[PDB]
Amino acid sequence: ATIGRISTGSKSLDKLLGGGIETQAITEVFGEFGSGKTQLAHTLAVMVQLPPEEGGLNGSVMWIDTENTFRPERIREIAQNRGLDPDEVLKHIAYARAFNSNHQMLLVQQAEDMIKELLNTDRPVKLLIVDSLTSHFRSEYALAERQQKLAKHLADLHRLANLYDIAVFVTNQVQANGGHILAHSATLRVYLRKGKGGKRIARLIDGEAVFSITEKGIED
Repeated sequence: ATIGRISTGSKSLDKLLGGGIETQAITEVFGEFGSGKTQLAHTLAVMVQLPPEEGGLNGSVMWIDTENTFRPERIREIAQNRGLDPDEVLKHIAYARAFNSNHQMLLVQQAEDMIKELLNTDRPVKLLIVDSLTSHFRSEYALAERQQKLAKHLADLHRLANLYDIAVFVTNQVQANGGHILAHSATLRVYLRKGKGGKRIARLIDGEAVFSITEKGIED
């Protein structure tokens, strides 16, 4: 399949990303608590449902939450302000909460079943969000076992991205008092941070985009 792109909702961030986040790729966004990673996730879950002319892929969404931070009311607001029917947008986001890291792994296997079911339809899965990817692994394991467990989990996610032409979008909290970037395992690493005046700044790791969090999700 060709490489699809999902607009982030910000023209600035889209330019930095070459058009948006890619299918057949894992995009890892990392940064401090409060930097806007989950807002980017919420916005992408709407944007992917737009037609390609507006930067979407007419796609369905699967969301794996580890911290109870998915907000249907926020999806509704973004959808309404992006010109979509919010009820339809929410109907096309399959939501699951991971109880622990082992359940998180099983949820990725279950995601494959729904990806297969929708593969030949007009609303195939095009976006799999894992927010937060690392939190359970950090709480449950010391570093050595944590690295081995993370490696298999990321291998599973890569495989889904390539085999089924999906964008995998993962968030990762890293700040002075804890957290660690997923090393070299993502396809693409994006560093997000707060700037003056409520702005958010993104940079590719291994120019900078600037955007705001608004009723449209994020935008320039």
